[PDB]
Amino acid sequence: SGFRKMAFPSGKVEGCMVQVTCGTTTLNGLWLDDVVYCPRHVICTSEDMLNPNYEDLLIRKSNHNFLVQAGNVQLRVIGHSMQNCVLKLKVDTANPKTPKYKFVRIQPGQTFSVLACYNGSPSGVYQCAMRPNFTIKGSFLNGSCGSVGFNIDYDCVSFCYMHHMELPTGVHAGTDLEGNFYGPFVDRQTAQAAGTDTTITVNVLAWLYAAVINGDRWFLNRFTTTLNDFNLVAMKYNYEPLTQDHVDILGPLSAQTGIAVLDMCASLKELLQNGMNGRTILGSALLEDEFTPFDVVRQCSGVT
Amino acid sequence: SGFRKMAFPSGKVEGCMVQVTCGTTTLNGLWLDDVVYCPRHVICTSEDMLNPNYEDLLIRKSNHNFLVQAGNVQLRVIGHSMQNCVLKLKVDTANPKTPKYKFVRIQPGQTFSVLACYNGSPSGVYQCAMRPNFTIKGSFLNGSCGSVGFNIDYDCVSFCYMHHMELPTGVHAGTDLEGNFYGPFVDRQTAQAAGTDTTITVNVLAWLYAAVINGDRWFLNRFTTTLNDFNLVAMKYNYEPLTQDHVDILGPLSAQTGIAVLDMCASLKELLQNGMNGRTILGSALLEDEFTPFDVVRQCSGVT
Ligand SMILES: *CC(=O)N1CCC[C@@H](c2nc3ccccc3s2)C1
Ligand SMILES: *CC(=O)N1CCC[C@@H](c2nc3ccccc3s2)C1
Repeated sequence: SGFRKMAFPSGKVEGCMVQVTCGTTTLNGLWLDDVVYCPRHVICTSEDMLNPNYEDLLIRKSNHNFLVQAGNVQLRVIGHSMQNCVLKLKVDTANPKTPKYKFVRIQPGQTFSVLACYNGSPSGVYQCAMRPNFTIKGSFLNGSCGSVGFNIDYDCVSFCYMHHMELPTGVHAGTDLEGNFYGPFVDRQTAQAAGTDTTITVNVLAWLYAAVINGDRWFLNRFTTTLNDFNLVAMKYNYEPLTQDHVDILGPLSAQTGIAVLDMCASLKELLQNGMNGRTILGSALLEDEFTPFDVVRQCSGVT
Repeated sequence: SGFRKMAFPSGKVEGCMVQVTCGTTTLNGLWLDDVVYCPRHVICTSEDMLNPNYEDLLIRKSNHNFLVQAGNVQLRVIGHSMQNCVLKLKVDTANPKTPKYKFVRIQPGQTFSVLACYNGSPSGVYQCAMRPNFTIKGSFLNGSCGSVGFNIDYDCVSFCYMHHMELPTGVHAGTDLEGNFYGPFVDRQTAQAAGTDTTITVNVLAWLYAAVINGDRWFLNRFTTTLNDFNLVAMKYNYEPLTQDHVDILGPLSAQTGIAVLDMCASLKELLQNGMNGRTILGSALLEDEFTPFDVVRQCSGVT
């Protein structure tokens, strides 16, 4: 029993984190096989942080201008390229701790763990979601760039995120590991406004199921609703629309708890319409939207 | 910017987790040097889970009755003893991944990371506090026993907790790594009621400082108070008393933010007396008490 905001063990990703220095700029890299992935803004000289032309900036850089340090040993860079907003540094040594890995672009609502790093040294691990406005509400100081988000499937690390940006509102923008930004964000020191941070309705429902499963049931009402009706209420409260895909994905939680998805929808509707009245659900005064259905099943079944 | 409930990287503790089987009972062990630490209730045969005499139960056990599996290789047990509520199994092989480690008994209010494990395989990592009633609000299924709580100081793992018990109210009781339970709990299937789960006042204050530091300032009031006055209010709201030690420990946060500790006390008092009025602080509708002052400084300074 008990439900916790839980990250994947970080061990496999700790073994991949290196320091990358270009001139006086230092941030974190990801060493997989003989390639080190890092944000290309490592090449920005504390001056061109406004309107960089990365192609032109890069012409001035050589293999030997990129300093890669894994523990307290330097890696030899034998090649470098730009793919979108990342640099791939070819090193002469394969990372001996390279786990089974993929690179995957996640959708909004998807949760992942972040290993926050400084000078290639990991400092902490937290659980995140990709927000519907393609930001993440991270924790990231200066030098945290190149820190990565990931999911683990048994022994395979799916890398979904690399850290690049803090928006002036203190939320976070980053790329997949092909260096394509999630959302409309650019690696440029420019007014960039995030859109509406809507609540991930499907994740709230999974977490309401997680609560029932752990004994917190006070919010279970006598009512049901329809997808159309529920969705009028969602719209009003800045909740993402519920699709038949969301209902299908919740099936197993529905099954295990014997609460129809649409019944749980009607419970959510009342909690939105009436608030918590000073009560809590799994020790929270608001509705948590950063556990997926897949996350709840994992933590309510002890998957490793 | 951004403040997150952050665990230590789990890598160093992942490398210590093994499976321990006695008869048909399996749970997790901690392999440091040539010793495997596990909860002694590994010896309870799905029947004596009510009134075990561990000394007598243990007479019937031999070195070869304890099956220790590290990855998919078995360790040879060359000795076994009981220290309080843990077993120490001497194996013939030193753990090659044994980090620098201590064993430390923490005080209530102290935070630590838990690597939740099943059959010696780690499934997730979360941040905890030792509650003033000496419980922890964990997430733990069957087979999670022997999962450990820890702090990391640079490269030294201070192990503070080993998991043993779920109380009938779904909170968690465990031992330090000398096998002494935190609080009055016993490794026995018996009515055990936890006491009053009070709020860790010092941790709430640190987290209010963390908020100021991250831009959430709406709750900063025009008032101050005294330790005595504030403590009348704390008492009424089931908050732990604030000592001069707590004030001293908050000094540096006070310094960095230029908000006197007692001024922040008066802000807390108003939030207790008036509630949140539907607002949030660092994306929370209640007052978080599971970040220590030491935790805030770490995450608001990028320590690795
Ligand atoms: C996020 C981090 O740790 N960084 C440290 C190295 C330089 C820094 C940059 N931020 C920007 C923003 C816009 C353009 C260029 C750069 S470099 C990233
Ligand atoms: C917590 C866990 O994973 N366990 C699995 C192995 C046996 C189980 C026990 N619980 C109790 C409680 C009271 C007395 C004896 C035992 S064995 C622990």
